[PDB]
Parts: sequence; structure tokens; C-alpha cells
Amino acid sequence: ATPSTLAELCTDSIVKAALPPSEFIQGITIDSDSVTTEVVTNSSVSSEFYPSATINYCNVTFAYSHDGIDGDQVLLEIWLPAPTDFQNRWLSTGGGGYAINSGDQSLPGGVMYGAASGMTDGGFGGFSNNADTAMLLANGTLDYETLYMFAYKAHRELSLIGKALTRNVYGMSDSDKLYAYYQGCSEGGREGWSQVQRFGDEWDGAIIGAPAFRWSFQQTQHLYSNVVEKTLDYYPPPCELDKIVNETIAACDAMDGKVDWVVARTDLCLLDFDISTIEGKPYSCAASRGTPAQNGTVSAKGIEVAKTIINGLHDSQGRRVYFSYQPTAAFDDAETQYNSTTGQWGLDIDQLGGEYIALLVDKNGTTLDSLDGVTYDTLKDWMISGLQEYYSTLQTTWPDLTPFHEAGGKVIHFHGDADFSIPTAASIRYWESVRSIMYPNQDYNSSAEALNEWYRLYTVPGAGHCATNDAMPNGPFPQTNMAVMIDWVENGVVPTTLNATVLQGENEGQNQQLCAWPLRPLWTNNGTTMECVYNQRSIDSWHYDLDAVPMPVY
Ligand SMILES: *[C@@H]1O[C@H](CO)[C@@H](O[C@@H]2O[C@H](CO)[C@@H](O[C@@H]3O[C@H](CO[C@H]4O[C@H](CO)[C@@H](O)[C@H](O)[C@@H]4O)[C@@H](O)[C@H](O[C@H]4O[C@H](CO)[C@@H](O)[C@H](O)[C@@H]4O[C@H]4O[C@H](CO)[C@@H](O)[C@H](O)[C@@H]4O)[C@@H]3O)[C@H](O)[C@H]2NC(C)=O)[C@H](O)[C@H]1NC(C)=O
Ligand SMILES: *[C@@H]1O[C@H](CO)[C@@H](O[C@@H]2O[C@H](CO)[C@@H](O)[C@H](O)[C@H]2NC(C)=O)[C@H](O)[C@H]1NC(C)=O
Ligand SMILES: *[C@@H]1O[C@H](CO)[C@@H](O[C@@H]2O[C@H](CO)[C@@H](O)[C@H](O)[C@H]2NC(C)=O)[C@H](O)[C@H]1NC(C)=O
Ligand SMILES: *[C@@H]1O[C@H](CO)[C@@H](O[C@@H]2O[C@H](CO)[C@@H](O)[C@H](O)[C@H]2NC(C)=O)[C@H](O)[C@H]1NC(C)=O
Ligand SMILES: *[C@@H]1O[C@H](CO)[C@@H](O[C@@H]2O[C@H](CO)[C@@H](O)[C@H](O)[C@H]2NC(C)=O)[C@H](O)[C@H]1NC(C)=O
Ligand SMILES: *[C@@H]1O[C@H](CO)[C@@H](O)[C@H](O)[C@H]1NC(C)=O
Ligand SMILES: *[C@@H]1O[C@H](CO)[C@@H](O)[C@H](O)[C@H]1NC(C)=O
Ligand SMILES: CCOCCOCCOCCO
Ligand SMILES: O=C(O)c1cc(O)c(O)c(O)c1
Ligand SMILES: [Ca+2]
Ligand SMILES: [Cl-]
Ligand SMILES: [Cl-]
Ligand code: NA
Ligand SMILES: [Zn+2]
Ligand SMILES: [Zn+2]
Ligand SMILES: [Zn+2]
Ligand SMILES: [Zn+2]
Repeated sequence: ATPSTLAELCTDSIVKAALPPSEFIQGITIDSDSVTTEVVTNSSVSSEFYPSATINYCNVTFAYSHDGIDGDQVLLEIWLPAPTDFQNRWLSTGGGGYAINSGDQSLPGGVMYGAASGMTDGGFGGFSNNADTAMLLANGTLDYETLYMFAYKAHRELSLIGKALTRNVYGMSDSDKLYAYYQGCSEGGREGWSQVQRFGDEWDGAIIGAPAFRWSFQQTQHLYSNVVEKTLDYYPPPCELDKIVNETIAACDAMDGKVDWVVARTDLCLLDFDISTIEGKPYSCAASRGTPAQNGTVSAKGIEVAKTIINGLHDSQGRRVYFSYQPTAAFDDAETQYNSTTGQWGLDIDQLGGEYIALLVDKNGTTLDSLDGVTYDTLKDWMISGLQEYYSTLQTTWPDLTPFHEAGGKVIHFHGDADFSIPTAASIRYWESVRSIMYPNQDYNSSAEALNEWYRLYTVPGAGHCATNDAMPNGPFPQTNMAVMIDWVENGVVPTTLNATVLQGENEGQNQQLCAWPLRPLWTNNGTTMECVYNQRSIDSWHYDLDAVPMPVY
């Protein structure tokens, strides 16, 4: 009875008959008549997140609605492998920025491993419409449905509906195991944690890159560089900060034991390199289309701004509120803009930081027009007030993962060492929060080993924000996480190191391994053999006491 070819599977009749019924989730009505099906043959796909492949699938869409919400409509898109290629897998995929889906970019990474692969539009009025465009009913009035669907509810619904459709359409019996996975990065990484924190058996394995969790701290810290520039009254030309990054890479490359223009030890960099040594170094950048030529020498004021940004937000009493990007991360938040009238570089308000304040604090826009009157203490107050307001929805830092752990779930979490958008230390902090909450009566090594049985964290040498870094093109990137997670969950293969691949430059295609936290990489034998070493001084450099904040910040 069950279809045997892609052509037999990919029809409106087959998919409509496999949908779960309306009220299978009480409050959800599924619109059977909305089903679309389309065969896609010989699609060539590629990504930094999965190996290159050619895939065939059934592209399915359909709509559902929440009972009692006038005008409500949610769209799902699910790609179904051919029946001969289906391997009893489900893959949920997620978003980026204020989007809850990644269009056609994540779904291939499931289909090529024989997974039914899904995404949602979140109820936002189409896949290409995002949560920020749907967040406000009026100026001052949040759409709470949008907030909750973006926070966690849309992904819960996608998994429940998609897993049921996948079991029905392939003729799985109730005893047949469906291995269910998530794969996403950035806002997508936050979306993975949103489900792992609440729903213990939604997924068997979650693959999470550089998550935009710890919402109130992560979004507000995007304004920190802007406020440093205002407070010290100096707007560095982008080229001056780019020179500091280039000289930090030059000074810290060899601290990992391998001379490759990759800083694998941003911890040793932060501990041992003083950027004051860069004062007086010349810089020159060519004129762009929209920016003029920059040249000069690295200034004392430029170094003071850079050191202040790297040191992280501290309040008016010198108490630490948060942490910032690692050394070698680009100074994106600090980006200034050139004024032709005045001939001077000036404030350029960070878009992501401004959007958080305008959309979710002020609830009346997506852009902040001014930082007049905004101090370090204003940023602290936003981080603390937002923690209370968004704890239950966007914060996504709940550290008690007892249900997920007890269901036997696994996590692979990764983060670029040179991430300029989300501080690398943000990921270490959450793993340590989970460790201390779930294993409270054990010493560091014993609790770390217990957590490392099921939730492993890896930093990526030289990598940017969920991507390779053109400044450090010899750096590796974990392109094979779905295969590694399948091997862990389905085959018992524990990822002692995380598999990685050099994707760019003269070493393109070469293999590398990534050390699992709290070990760090160190190369021996003239850069030829990599070890994963325990170094207390380095481990301590990743740990921060947020003594400005009375509440625990997980
Ligand atoms: C997986 O499968 C999904 C589902 O099929 C697929 O997503 C769909 O993609 C198609 C193509 O991009 C989308 O189709 C467009 O839909 C818009 C909106 O259509 C609806 O609403 C309109 C009114 O707004 C109704 O009239 C209509 O019946 C639908 O209700 C259409 O407006 C688009 O048509 C215009 O552009 C086309 C170019 O692609 C032209 O070929 C077409 O003739 C239309 O042009 C002009 O029409 C008018 C001229 O008088 C005028 O309004 C403008 O000048 C306009 O240019 C087009 O049909 C569809 O919405 C997607 N559906 C969903 C749910 O997302 C995925 O792409 C697929 N993925 C893969 C990888 O296979
Ligand atoms: C999809 O790709 C497959 C594999 O390249 C194509 O099938 C091949 O077509 C050539 C030419 O007819 C045959 O000699 C081979 O025997 C086919 N290989 C297989 C494995 O069947 C197929 O034509 C392509 N389809 C489309 C729509 O482009
Ligand atoms: C968007 O909302 C914010 C907060 O509701 C408004 O900010 C206030 O503006 C008035 C003067 O216009 C000040 O006296 C208040 O101190 C501000 N409050 C805060 C908390 O900043 C802002 O005007 C609103 N913008 C628009 C365009 O309506
Ligand atoms: C900082 O380093 C980067 C390289 O990592 C420099 O960018 C390269 O510079 C050359 C000459 O200008 C260009 O042809 C390349 O296209 C650039 N590479 C990349 C990846 O963009 C950059 O100019 C250096 N900046 C400073 C201020 O010295
Ligand atoms: C915690 O565990 C680590 C191992 O993961 C211990 O690190 C080792 O320490 C010994 C003795 O100093 C060294 O000979 C090894 O080379 C270290 N191993 C690695 C992989 O670097 C560490 O000492 C333990 N901490 C405590 C307090 O016992
Ligand atoms: C909201 O306020 C903005 C800023 O003044 C105004 O441009 C806009 O029309 C108002 N309403 C909405 C919901 O857009
Ligand atoms: C540049 O400065 C002049 C005043 O000196 C101002 O009128 C102009 O708007 C400024 N440009 C921008 C984009 O701020
Ligand atoms: C095709 C390359 O295979 C490399 C090793 O893959 C490991 C197995 O993972 C599970 C995927 O089916
Ligand atoms: O998805 C992203 O790229 C993204 C989302 C965020 O909310 C964010 O603060 C950020 O720095 C990156
Ligand atoms: Ca190196
Ligand atoms: Cl199931
Ligand atoms: Cl991944
Ligand atoms: Na069809
Ligand atoms: Zn098509
Ligand atoms: Zn079966
Ligand atoms: Zn346990
Ligand atoms: Zn153990």
C-alpha cells in the first residue's frame, strides 16, 4: 500500500490522507484543502553546514490555524525524501535574524540524510515575512501570539505535526522508531534551545550553532560598542579597528602551537596579548563605493575604545554586567559612518541592538533614531528589566534540562572563536549553567564528565558568525554535524572531537578535529599533531562574574 516511488508519494491525495486530523493538538485546525505537492528532481545543494549533494524530494506545503484567533494562519513546508531514500528520520530547521525559517537553505541538510525536513512561517503571513513585521498590533501594543509563536510555540507545533505526517506518509508502525533532529544556527540556535528547554522527547538530537539566547543581554550588548564610542567621545574609522584585529591575529596565531593564520586559542590571546603594542602601526584602506579612503596610524584613543569594548559592559560603579566578543572578532558593533559635510566618522547605531529596544522594549518601531542620554547604566537597566519580561519566552536560558536528559537526548553545540555577532563566551556560560544546576554536588571535573555524556560544546578556530571567516581562511568549520549526530544517536559513536573541514583557501577540503569544552586545542611537533588539553588558566578566562546583576544570569 505505502508508496514505493517519489512519483507515487508526491500527490495531494497521498499527503492529505497522511496529515494528522484537526484537534490532534487541541486548538489546532489543519486545512486539508491547502495541501500543495511538487516533485523536485536532481537539485544540486551546498552549504557550510552540510556536504554537497544532489537530492530528489517532494516539496509539501499546507496551512493550519489556532482555534479562537481571528485571521490566524500558519504555513509549514516539509520536504519528503523518495520512499527508497527515507531512513526513519525527521529534521526540524529554523531561522536567522527575526526570521523563524531559512528558506531553502536548511531543508536540504535533512533530505540528503533521508530525513523528512520541515520549516514554519510562524504564522507571520508567509515564509518571507518575519517575526518583527508581525510583532506589533499598534504602537505600544505587542501581538503576544507572535511573541509566543517566535519564542517556542511554532517549533513545538512544527515537530508535532511534521513527525505525525512523516510516520503516516511512509507507513511507519507505532513501534517503528522515528529519530528526530534539529539543526540551526544563531536565531536558529536559540530556536533549538527553546524546545530542548521545554519538551524532553520532541527531538533525539539537537545541533545548535552560536545561539541568540540570553535574549535581554545578547540583544542589548549590540549597543555596547556604540555607547563606548559616545562615552569616550571617539569614533574609530573602521580601518583602524580592522588593523587592531589583523595585528591581534598576527600576535596570537602561534599561541595554539600551529602557525596557520588561525587563532584557535582566543583565551591565551585575551590573557597574554596587550593591544597597546599596536599603537603607532600604520593602516590604509582603499575607498569603497559609499566610504572614502582611510589611512593613519593606530591611535591611543582607538586602542582605548577597543580595549573598553573587549572588556565588556561594566556599570558606573565598575561592576561587570556582561562580556563581549573574543579578541580576533571583527568590530562590527563598533562600525562608524562617514559624514561628508563635517569630514568626520560618527555614530552608526547598531541595527540589531536598536531593533530590540524599538520593537520589544518601546514597542513602537524597528529602528532607534538616537542614543541621546544612553549610558552604560541605561544598557544595564535594559538587560535586567528584559530578563524578567522575557524569561518565559525569548530569554531561552533555562538551565534545568532534566526532561531532555532523562529522555536520552543529545546536543552538539558549536560557536566560532571570532564571532562578531554573538560573543563566544555566551555559549560557554550556558553549558556551565546547565552543569552547575544539573550536577550540583560534584566537583568541576566530575560534573563536566556527567554533562559531556550528552551535551558537548565546541569552539571553531578563526570562524565568524555561523560561517567561515575570510580573514582566517585556513580555519576549519563543522560541515558534517548531521552525520556526526546520527552516528551518536543511532550508532553509539560518541563525538570525542567534532569533525570539521577547511572550506576555503589553499587547504580547502582538509580534515580537522575540534576539542570538546572544557579542553582546548594545542598543536605539538611543529604544528603537525593536535592535542586537547586541560588548562585551568584558559578555562578561567571564559568564566565571568556578573556582579552588577543581583539575579543569577544563566
Ligand atoms: C515549494 O512549494 C511551494 C508551494 O507551491 C512554493 O511556494 C510558492 O512559490 C510560488 C512561486 O514563488 C508562490 O507563487 C506566487 O504567489 C503569489 C501570491 O499568490 C496568491 O495570492 C494571489 C494574490 O496575491 C492570488 O491571485 C493567487 O491565486 C494566490 O492566491 C502570486 O502573486 C505570484 O504570481 C505572480 O508572479 C509570478 C512569478 O513567479 C508570475 O508567474 C505570475 O503570473 C504573477 O505575476 C503578477 O500577477 C499580477 C499581474 O496582473 C500582479 O499581481 C503582479 O504584476 C504579479 O507580478 C506567484 O504565483 C507561492 O505563493 C508560494 N507558496 C507558498 C505557500 O509559499 C515553493 O517555492 C516550493 N519550493 C521549491 C523549492 O520547490
Ligand atoms: C537526474 O540525474 C540522473 C543521474 O545523472 C539522470 O539519469 C541518468 O540519465 C542518463 C541519460 O539518460 C542515463 O544514461 C543514466 O542511466 C541515468 N542514470 C540513472 C542513475 O538513472 C536523470 O536523467 C536526471 N534527471 C533529470 C530530470 O535531469
Ligand atoms: C517610542 O516609545 C518610547 C517609549 O514609550 C518613547 O520614548 C519616550 O519619549 C518621551 C518623549 O517623546 C520621553 O519623555 C520619555 O522619557 C520616553 N520614554 C522612554 C522610556 O524612553 C518614544 O517617543 C516613542 N516613539 C514614538 C515615535 O512614538
Ligand atoms: C586586514 O587583513 C585583511 C586580510 O585578512 C586585508 O584584506 C585583504 O587585503 C588585500 C589588499 O588590500 C585585498 O586584496 C584582499 O581582498 C583582502 N582580503 C580580504 C579577505 O578581504 C585587509 O586589508 C587588512 N586590513 C588592514 C587595515 O590592513
Ligand atoms: C581535571 O581533569 C583533567 C583531565 O581532563 C586533569 O588534567 C590532567 O592533569 C594531569 C595532572 O596535572 C596532567 O598530567 C594531564 O596532562 C591533564 N590532562 C590533560 C588532558 O590535559 C586535571 O588535572 C583535573 N583537575 C583536577 C583538579 O583534578
Ligand atoms: C507607529 O508610529 C510610527 C512612528 O511615528 C508611525 O510612523 C506609524 O504609522 C505608526 N503606526 C504603525 C502601527 O505603523
Ligand atoms: C553631517 O553633519 C551635518 C552637520 O555638520 C549634518 O547636517 C548632516 O545631516 C550630517 N550627516 C549625517 C548623515 O548625519
Ligand atoms: C559518505 C561519507 O560517509 C562518512 C561517514 O558517515 C558517518 C555515518 O553517519 C550517518 C549517516 O548515514
Ligand atoms: O540570527 C542571527 O544572525 C542573529 C540573531 C540575533 O537575535 C542576534 O542578536 C544576532 O547577533 C544574530
Ligand atoms: Ca594558529
Ligand atoms: Cl515519533
Ligand atoms: Cl550544523
Ligand atoms: Na501536486
Ligand atoms: Zn517548481
Ligand atoms: Zn515499519
Ligand atoms: Zn543523568
Ligand atoms: Zn560518565
